[PDB]
Amino acid sequence: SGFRKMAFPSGKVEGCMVQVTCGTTTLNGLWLDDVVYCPRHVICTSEDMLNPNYEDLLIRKSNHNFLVQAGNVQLRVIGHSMQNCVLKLKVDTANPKTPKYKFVRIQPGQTFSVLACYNGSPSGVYQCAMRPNFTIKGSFLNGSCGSVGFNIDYDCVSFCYMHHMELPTGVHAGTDLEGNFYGPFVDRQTAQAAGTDTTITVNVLAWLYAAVINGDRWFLNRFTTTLNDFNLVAMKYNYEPLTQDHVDILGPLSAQTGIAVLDMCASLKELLQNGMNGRTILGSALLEDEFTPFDVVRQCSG
Amino acid sequence: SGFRKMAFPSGKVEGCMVQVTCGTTTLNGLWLDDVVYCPRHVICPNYEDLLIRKSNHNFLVQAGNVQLRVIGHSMQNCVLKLKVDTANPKTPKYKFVRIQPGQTFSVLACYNGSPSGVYQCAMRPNFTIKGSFLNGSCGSVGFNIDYDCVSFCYMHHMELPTGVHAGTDLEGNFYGPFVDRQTAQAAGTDTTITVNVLAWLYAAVINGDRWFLNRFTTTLNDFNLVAMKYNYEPLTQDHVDILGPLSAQTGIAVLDMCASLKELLQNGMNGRTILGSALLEDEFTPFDVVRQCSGVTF
Ligand SMILES: C[C@H]1c2nncn2CCN1C(=O)C[C@@]1(C(=O)Nc2cncc3ccccc23)CCOc2ccc(Cl)cc21
Ligand SMILES: C[C@H]1c2nncn2CCN1C(=O)C[C@@]1(C(=O)Nc2cncc3ccccc23)CCOc2ccc(Cl)cc21
Ligand SMILES: [Cl-]
Repeated sequence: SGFRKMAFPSGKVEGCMVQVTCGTTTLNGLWLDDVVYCPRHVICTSEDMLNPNYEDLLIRKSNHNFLVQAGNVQLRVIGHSMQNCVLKLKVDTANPKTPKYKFVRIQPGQTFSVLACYNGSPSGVYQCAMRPNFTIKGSFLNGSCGSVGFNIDYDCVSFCYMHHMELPTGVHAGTDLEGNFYGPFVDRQTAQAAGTDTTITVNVLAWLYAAVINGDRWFLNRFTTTLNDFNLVAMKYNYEPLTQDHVDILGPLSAQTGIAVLDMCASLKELLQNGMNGRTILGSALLEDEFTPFDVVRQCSG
Repeated sequence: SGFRKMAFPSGKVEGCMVQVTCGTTTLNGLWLDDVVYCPRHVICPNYEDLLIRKSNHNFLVQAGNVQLRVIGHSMQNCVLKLKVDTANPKTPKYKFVRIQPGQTFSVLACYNGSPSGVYQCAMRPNFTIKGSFLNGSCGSVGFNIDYDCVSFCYMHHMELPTGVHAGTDLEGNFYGPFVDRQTAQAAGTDTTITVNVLAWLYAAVINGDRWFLNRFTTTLNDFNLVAMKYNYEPLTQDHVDILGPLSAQTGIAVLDMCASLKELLQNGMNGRTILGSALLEDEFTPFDVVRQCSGVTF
């Protein structure tokens, strides 16, 4: 029993965190095998960030300009290449702590753990979700760039996010590990803003099923809804449209609890209308949207 | 910017998690140097009588795909200490510390000696933890990290009927009036950790949310009279002193933040949120707020 926002154990990722310095700029790098991955803006100064020509800035650098520090050991850079917004620094030592890993690009609504790092040293771990507007509501200060987001599937680390910037609303933007930004963001200090964010409907429903599994049914009702009527109501509260894929994905939780997905949708519609009336659901007075159907099944069952 | 419920990096603890099996019971053990620590109920009660009937070879300890050989066993309060022939080469710098209610720690939830998740939680004033544990989670540990030293403060033993959890320090002393047996046990009436709510209000101010601030102040006694009415823990001069740094950084005296908290208790949030929460959050200590809002690393 109990339902917590649970991060993956960070050990496999901690053994990959390194410090990358280029000139006056210091950030974090991810050392996997003989390559250190880091944001390409490590080659920029603050002035360069308005309209940086990364190809032009990078061609002026040599291997020895990049100082890579793994613990108290300086790694030697023997090559460098840029792939989208990520710099790949070839080093002369393969990381003996390299876990079984893969690079995965996630979709909005997906969750992941973030190992926040400063100067190549892990400081904390928390759970995040890729917002529908492609930002993450992280906890990141200056020096956190290069910190990564991941999931662990059996013994395999799936790296899905690398931190690049904080937008003016305090939310965060980054790339997958191939350097492709999530959303319409660029690694420039040009005027950029997160789009209007919305609630991840499929995740709220997953969390309502988690509440039912843990013994809370106060919010259920005798009603059902069509998917279209649910979406018409949902959109009015800035909730993401629920697709047939989402309904299919919620099938297992629907079967375990005996509550049809559209029956849970009617409950959600009523919660949006009435609020909680001084009550809580899994210790929360707000509808929680950073647990996926997969996270609920993992935490409530195994 | 941002404020998350943040756990310590769990790597130093992950390298200590082992599986302990005795008969039909499988749970988790903490392998530090040549000793594996686990709940004494793995032998299940008259624990001295149950333990004397066991031999070393009855305890199957598995560290990854390697079976460790138990060469001795002893009980300390509600923890079983299994002496093994191999010292854990991954043993971090560590200490066993007993925490006070209101103090927070990270929990590395484990099943079959394998870490599955990490989350942050607080020792409630009623000595329970609002954890997330399933069957097989016994032996999972709570910890804090200071510099490079892991301070182990909790070992999971049981779930109470309300779904909250009970355990011991690493010396096997239970937190709370709990006992390790299948019997009628219930968590006492819980209270809110006042110093932690104030720490979280300071974190909200640091993060740019000031809507709840007011021009008013209060006395410590008047604040405590109001706080007692709302099942909040009394705020002591120690708590006020501990909040000194956050008070200086934001320019809001601790009793000035107390007046804001008094108004939040008597009037609610009025459709508003604080750090994305419609409830007053009490599982961040003043130190957790400073650490997260300064980027301390390990
Ligand atoms: C590494 C950092 C640097 N360090 N010394 C020189 N430079 C120059 C390059 N740097 C940046 O510009 C990083 C920066 C950024 O967003 N950094 C931050 C990230 N996360 C959380 C933060 C919290 C507080 C302050 C800054 C934060 C600063 C703002 O503007 C942008 C715009 C586009 C991009 Cl891709 C990145 C950035
Ligand atoms: C390890 C477990 C065992 N497994 N197979 C044989 N045994 C015998 C010993 N075991 C217990 O009795 C453990 C138990 C307990 O509380 N276990 C649990 C812990 N955390 C979360 C849980 C979620 C769902 C169900 C059980 C959970 C079960 C209930 O009653 C008590 C009462 C006193 C004590 Cl100290 C422990 C327990
Ligand atoms: Cl995905």
